[PDB]
Amino acid sequence: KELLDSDGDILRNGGTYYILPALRGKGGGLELAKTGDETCPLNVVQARSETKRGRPAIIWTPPRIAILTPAFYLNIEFQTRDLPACLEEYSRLPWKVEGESQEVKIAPKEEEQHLFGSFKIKPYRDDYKLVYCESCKDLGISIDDENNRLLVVKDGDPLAVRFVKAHR
Repeated sequence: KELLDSDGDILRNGGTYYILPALRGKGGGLELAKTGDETCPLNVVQARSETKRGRPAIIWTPPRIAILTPAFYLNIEFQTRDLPACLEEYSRLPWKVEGESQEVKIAPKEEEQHLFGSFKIKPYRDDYKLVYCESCKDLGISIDDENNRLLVVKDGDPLAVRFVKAHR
């Protein structure tokens, strides 16, 4: 039980991966979406189409070690290629759970001293789940009024995922 990407390679500290659903039929990989009223796509969501792999995420922990295990506290951030205009000015797109709403959002304006990695990746059935440590709670999907598949803290109904190397 190492954390493995879909090829069977151990997840690398600082490696870049698509986060894809382990199960079929409910949507595709994780990406960004504009939700509610915001003019900028700040919510982490699951793509509605099964065909979409979404946006690669860089996953890393401050310890300067080569690989990741379920014991490490992770920063997760979206890779920044091909961004909409309102995000182009940022070089980093860190995931951060919004207290009260429990939505996973990116926080590109937050100052670095206020950003830390609170996620873990855990084995889940035959693949993986993401958890957020506030003890740890599963990340899952909550559907909003416009049918966006929001990634949110949802203890006990995790989104099953696997990690695919993002080549480029």
